[PDB]
Amino acid sequence: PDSLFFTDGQRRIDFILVYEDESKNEKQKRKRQAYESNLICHGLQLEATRSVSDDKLVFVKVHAPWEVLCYYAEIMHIKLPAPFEKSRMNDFYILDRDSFFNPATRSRIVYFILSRVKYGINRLVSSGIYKAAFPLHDCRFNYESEDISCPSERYLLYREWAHPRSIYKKQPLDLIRKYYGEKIGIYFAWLGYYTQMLLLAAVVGVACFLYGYLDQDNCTWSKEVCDPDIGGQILMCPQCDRLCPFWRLNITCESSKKLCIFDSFGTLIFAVFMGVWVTLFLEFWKRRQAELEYEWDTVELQQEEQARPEYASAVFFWILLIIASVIGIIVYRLSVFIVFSTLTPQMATSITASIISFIIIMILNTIYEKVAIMITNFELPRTQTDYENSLTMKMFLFQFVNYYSSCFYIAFFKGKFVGYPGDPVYLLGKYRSEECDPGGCLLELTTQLTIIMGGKAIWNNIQEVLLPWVMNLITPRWEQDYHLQPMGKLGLFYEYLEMIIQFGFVTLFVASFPLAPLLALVNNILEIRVDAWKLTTQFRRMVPEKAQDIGAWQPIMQGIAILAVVTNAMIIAFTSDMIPRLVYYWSFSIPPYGDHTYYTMDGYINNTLSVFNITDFKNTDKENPYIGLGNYTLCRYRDFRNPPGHPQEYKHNIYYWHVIAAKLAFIIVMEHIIYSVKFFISYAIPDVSKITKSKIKRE
Amino acid sequence: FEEFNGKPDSLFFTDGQRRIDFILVYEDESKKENNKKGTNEKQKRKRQAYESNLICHGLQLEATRSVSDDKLVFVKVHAPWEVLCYYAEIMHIKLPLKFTAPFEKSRMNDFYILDRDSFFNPATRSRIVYFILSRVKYQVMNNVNKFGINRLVSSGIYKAAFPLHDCRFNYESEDISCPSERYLLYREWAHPRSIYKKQPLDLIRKYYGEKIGIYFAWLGYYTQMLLLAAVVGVACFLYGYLDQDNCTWSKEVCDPDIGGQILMCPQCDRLCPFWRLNITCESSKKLCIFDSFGTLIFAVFMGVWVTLFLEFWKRRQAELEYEWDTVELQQEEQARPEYEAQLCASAVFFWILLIIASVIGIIVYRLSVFIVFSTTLLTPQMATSITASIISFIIIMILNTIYEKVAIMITNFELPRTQTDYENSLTMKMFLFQFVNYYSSCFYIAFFKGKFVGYPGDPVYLLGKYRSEECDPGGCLLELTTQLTIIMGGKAIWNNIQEVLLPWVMNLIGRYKRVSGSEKITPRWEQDYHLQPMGKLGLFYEYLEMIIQFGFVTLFVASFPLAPLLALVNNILEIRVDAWKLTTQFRRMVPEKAQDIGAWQPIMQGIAILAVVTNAMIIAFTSDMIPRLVYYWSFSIPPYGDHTYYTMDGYINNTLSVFNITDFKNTDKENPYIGLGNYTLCRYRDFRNPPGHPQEYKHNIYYWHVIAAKLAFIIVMEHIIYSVKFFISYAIPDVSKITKSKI
Ligand SMILES: N#Cc1c(C(F)(F)F)cc(O)n2c1nc1ccccc12
Ligand SMILES: *[C@@H]1O[C@H](CO)[C@@H](O)[C@H](O)[C@H]1NC(C)=O
Ligand SMILES: *[C@@H]1O[C@H](CO)[C@@H](O)[C@H](O)[C@H]1NC(C)=O
Ligand SMILES: [Ca+2]
Repeated sequence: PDSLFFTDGQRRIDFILVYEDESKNEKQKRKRQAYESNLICHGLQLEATRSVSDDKLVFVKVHAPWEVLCYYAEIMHIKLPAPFEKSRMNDFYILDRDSFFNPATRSRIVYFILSRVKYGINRLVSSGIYKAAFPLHDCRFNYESEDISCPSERYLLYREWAHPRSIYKKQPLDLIRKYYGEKIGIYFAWLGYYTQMLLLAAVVGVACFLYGYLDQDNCTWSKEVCDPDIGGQILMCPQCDRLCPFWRLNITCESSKKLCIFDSFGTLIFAVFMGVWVTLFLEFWKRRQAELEYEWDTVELQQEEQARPEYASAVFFWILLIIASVIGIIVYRLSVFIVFSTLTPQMATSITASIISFIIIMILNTIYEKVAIMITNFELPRTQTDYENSLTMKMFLFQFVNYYSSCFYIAFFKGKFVGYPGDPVYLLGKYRSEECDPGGCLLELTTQLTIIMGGKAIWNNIQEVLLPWVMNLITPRWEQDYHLQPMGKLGLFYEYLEMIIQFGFVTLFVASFPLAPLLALVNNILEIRVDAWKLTTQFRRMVPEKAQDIGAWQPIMQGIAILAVVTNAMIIAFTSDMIPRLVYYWSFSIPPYGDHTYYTMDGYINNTLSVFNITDFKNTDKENPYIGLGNYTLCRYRDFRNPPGHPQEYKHNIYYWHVIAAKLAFIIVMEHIIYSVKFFISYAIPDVSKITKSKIKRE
Repeated sequence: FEEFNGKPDSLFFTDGQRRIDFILVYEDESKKENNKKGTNEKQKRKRQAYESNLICHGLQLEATRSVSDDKLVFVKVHAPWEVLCYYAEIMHIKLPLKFTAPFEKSRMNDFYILDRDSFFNPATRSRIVYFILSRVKYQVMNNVNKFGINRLVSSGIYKAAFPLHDCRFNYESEDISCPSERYLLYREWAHPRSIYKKQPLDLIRKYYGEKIGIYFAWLGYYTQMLLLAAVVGVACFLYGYLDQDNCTWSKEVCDPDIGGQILMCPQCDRLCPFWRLNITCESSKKLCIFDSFGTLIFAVFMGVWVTLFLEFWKRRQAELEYEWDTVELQQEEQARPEYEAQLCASAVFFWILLIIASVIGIIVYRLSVFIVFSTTLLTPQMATSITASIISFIIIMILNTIYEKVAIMITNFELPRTQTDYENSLTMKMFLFQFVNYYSSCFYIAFFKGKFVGYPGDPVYLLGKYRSEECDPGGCLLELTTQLTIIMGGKAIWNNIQEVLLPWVMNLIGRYKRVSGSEKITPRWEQDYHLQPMGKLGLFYEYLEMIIQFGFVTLFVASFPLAPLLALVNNILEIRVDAWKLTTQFRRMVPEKAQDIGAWQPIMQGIAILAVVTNAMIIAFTSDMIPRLVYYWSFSIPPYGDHTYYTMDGYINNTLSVFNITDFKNTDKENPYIGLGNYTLCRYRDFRNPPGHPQEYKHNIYYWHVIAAKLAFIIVMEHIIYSVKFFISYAIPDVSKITKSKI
């Protein structure tokens, strides 16, 4: 009756050893028989059952006798999930002398016993000695189990927390760590509290975004860019080599109006706020980690060493990092090139380039993970924890480069090192440096970032789980569980990697796009339930494991924060064009330099653009693109340089150095202020949380 | 009990087989009691309760009448083996060998035990009996328990309580069996005749405990690292000295054909007339010597050396912790609230007082300079700077004691939970007060002096009659160096003199209170009672002074390469000054244990972190290195300059600005400059457009280029030094290989 115990026997299962009869290399069959005989002889009860669907396949069952299992568990440091000790049976009440131990704990202990066995459960599966070994779920999730004794914990947890109907329901970590293990429990607690604080980040970001959005009318520079009498008269220079004429500047009202949203004081305030939000996230997560460590069964002894089933090139890895970064940059550049070489149209072309870049990123991710795995295996880590740590580092670095190259390029290395029209820059020869429009490449950067984040989260979640669930929205236990498949040894690793990449996206380039926390919040709200459903539905049961913290990812979080402060400062200083506007408003709109009687932004664009003379087309005396293109003689370009007819011909003028001094002063002041606040908040742990230590140490 | 038996240096009981551990001193009833005799009787009853409880707990006692004054009674103490072992077991004290488990009586055969007292060193016995005295209780009234030896001296029932020094420091004990550790320490450790021999930290630990041993080990290691730093700094200073004919700007200012022709512009109102830059040819030489690229190299080397010092101190700390086997007692630590006990307002008051202290320091330095300048009428300028620095240092020394007292009051008004909390609050408050007090003037000179003064036409008067001070063309680097060296050297000298003298003069006054020609033999306890009490704070002030010295060494090291040398000589003297005052003019401090220096280590970390930014800002703003580099790289070229190749020629002439004298606007004081009536334009240290021009006196391209270069240099140095410090910290294993093997 699909019972969780042996036939006509009150003994509960802990693994299924499925073996296919060789009758449909006899030394392999002899080894299998010897291993089974030894397993039986060690004092483990076993039953043999033939698959109902196919008689050829026979399943080998195992159990755990109470006395021997308890003795072998007490042999080493295993405590109660009052303390357990074979000298104190009557001292502490036992709910039942046959089922007191948590089924997860019994599965863990018997797994340890099988691990100690030598002719290798996974080795036997690889060699075909025993095809697989995996425990059984309490009940098939479709409907609650008939058996009264079985609590049907799987169905109960599914309905309570894995079904989307509980979307607003708070996290029930109780059954999670009672059934799956400490790893999944801590992972889900971390995910949930991350979402909790992403809510605060998203509300603050939305406040800043509305601050920017409601000031459209008073965005003077955009208004001037649009007014034909002001914007149109500015006949800009061509920004390419062979396929661009003199173009007016008022063709970019849509771009300027969109940019005035993400490039106002709201963005700066939001970056400042995220500066302290990141440290609050880290510190409060440390505190929740400590609280979980105290509350849950995390006082277990730490194992020293273990064997591995399978058992200087460091610079060689860095070369691969460099190649990957260059490949990403090349991919983005060629994508934009091909899309250009054919209101909405320019934005649609940018979106198409971003989509192609994301497609290439996703295609290359598989190659990156494969190469990382092989190179890590070539080193032959002594144990498995070291192997996981090294894989974490290498995989995270490939991901980091592959996902952030394009972003870093657009933010910093695009339009920042191009010369004046007379003497442009060709670093490698015939490879001109692209130049941003007067507003800058901030809008393109934010479009790229939002497209990448969306595409990743959406496509990944859909293709990995949601197909059965979206179409829905539109035999014995051992056989059924066998029909399922495992998650391997890096499923939790992949979930952590996805979450870390999402965190990096939301924190690093947060100045450009103040709405990133909201998208990450929605993604996490989806992802927690998606992962719950997938784990509890489509994947076999897993042996529980104990972990205190998330693992090797916390250092990545700290590094990402320390990098994000600098990245945000650099973005606001260079990528955006707010510092030039501030400097103009406060210094160059006055009689000493300007002509206005009071600080006003009137005439900013006009008075900021530098003029160029076609007659000085080249210092190299080569072919010019300004040939023909009408009877025009002078064109204005995006740079701070002295006009023709000045003693210094096309050299940086006073305004350039004023603006660069302002940029560096902003970088210094913001960096120092944010780091000081971060250090104060890290030093004020005792002065904020008088509650926690007193509560813990009083009782 | 009886009186003095006749053996003056005997450290045993009258029988001669028992050893003394403390001397309990009180005043007998034979004194002329006043006020209320009921209070006197209560003190008596408390005293008999004390003695009764002590005898009950198993401590043998005997009293003795002071030989000179009958009104003083000395009460000895002795710890038999049973009680000593009991309290050692409950303290988890680890016992010497030559892996390990706590100490139990059952295993005497596994330790090198010969006799009861001989096995236990006097320091541990004194600590054990001190704990016994602190914990024991006598009586309860008002439904509140009462106890504590410190409360006894607080109430005046007991004048003091202290262990006994082994013997006279300058003579061996007449007992052939006495180790006379004090004499050995005096002959080899103290008594600066041994100014060079390595101090025997093992004997210091054995005698004065780990609290003093760790301090002196830290001092010695600090001296060694300062020797390394001073050698490097001397190398850099010597390199700067051997190249003076090559400082082209120094030559230009010195040469009368170039510097003399430049008619500089008055800084003053009617106190100074015009003047020729050539007068400033010596300062220029000195600046060459202390602004050189040697200064930059030394600043980077200091950024590295502060780290190396911190991590090597951590390594030595781990070594000491292993060797001195303090782990068990470190694990078992328990403290009780101050017997005085038996918030945000205070914090804001402390911060306001700290701000006031900073402002007072700035104002006193400015007033000293003002009065010295007004009194005016080997360089006379140098003499004026030295006089102003001397006055400022005097006032700083005066205000130091006031700040100490106010910190004491602020911390006492609050209710510290336990001794450690009070100690840490005092550490923080004292360090902040002395930081502000000592460094306000230096920071003012470095950053806020001569940095926000306008052109001569429109000077910056703060609020009226207060014209902002401004520097010479080279900069105030030399003024800062003079002020810093004067402050540091004067503090070293005065501190050493005061430390050596004040306990000594107090002892001589105490003797003079008995002008009668006694000249006789007194027992050990009586003559040890005449030393100073060594107030319970302990090495707090020693650590404070060394932390101030370290702050001076690191914070401003971009303006004084010789600071490590001064610090080295000061520390070589300080080792022996502290050793002498500790061995010869103080009662035995009760031994204890400490993991580290204390609350000061976070202070040292903070100083190291702030040093990078302070040095970067010094080199960027107070020094004129960056303007020189900018001129050599971007203004000695045809686009702006005239030289075909990069060179420092014409630097001074081209750098300065010009001002039309008749272009002095404003109706107040219409005749500040035209009085002389000799020339019509003046040159001042500033980067501004010359007269005429569309932008007459607004900053020119040179100013903004130099500002951008300064900020870029600040960013680059900060980031590179921080990264190198991070990598140095990561690379260092923090524990030596020998320690790893043994541990
Ligand atoms: N020249 C020179 C100086 C020399 C040396 F002789 F070595 F060159 C040494 C020295 O201590 N100082 C020098 N100039 C100083 C100005 C202020 C304070 C100290 C000063
Ligand atoms: C720009 O202004 C000119 C004024 O002549 C005009 O004709 C054009 O429609 C405006 N808009 C764009 C996008 O060029
Ligand atoms: C000061 O300048 C005068 C005038 O050129 C010159 O004669 C004298 O030698 C100079 N003195 C110094 C010390 O430079
Ligand atoms: Ca001292």
